[PDB]
Amino acid sequence: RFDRDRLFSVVSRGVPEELTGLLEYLRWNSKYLTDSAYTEGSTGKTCLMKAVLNLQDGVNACIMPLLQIDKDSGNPKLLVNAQCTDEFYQGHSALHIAIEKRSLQCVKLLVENGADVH
Repeated sequence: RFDRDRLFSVVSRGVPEELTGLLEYLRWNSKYLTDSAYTEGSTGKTCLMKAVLNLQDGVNACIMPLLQIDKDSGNPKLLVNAQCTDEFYQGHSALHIAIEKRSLQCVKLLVENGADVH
């Protein structure tokens, strides 16, 4: 299987290969990275937001693999446009984090993959 506390540890590392098995577990159990089980729970914050936090030299090699696994899972509510849900951080998104972290490389990467700019 493949689970949140493993995944959130992988998205902070410089090697994405530890994601192997995630697409198989998601697509065999009919689940997606936008589902509540794969979020920080207090805010509805996702693995992609946790990947856009802590960028090494302005980039993170795990972001494209996460977006590939999400597209390969067939998720209707695409991970790139997932937002926080609590009263304080409602509507916060990975694109807002990429902009505040000052990574034009990450903003380009998110917008190329269908990040809603509105």
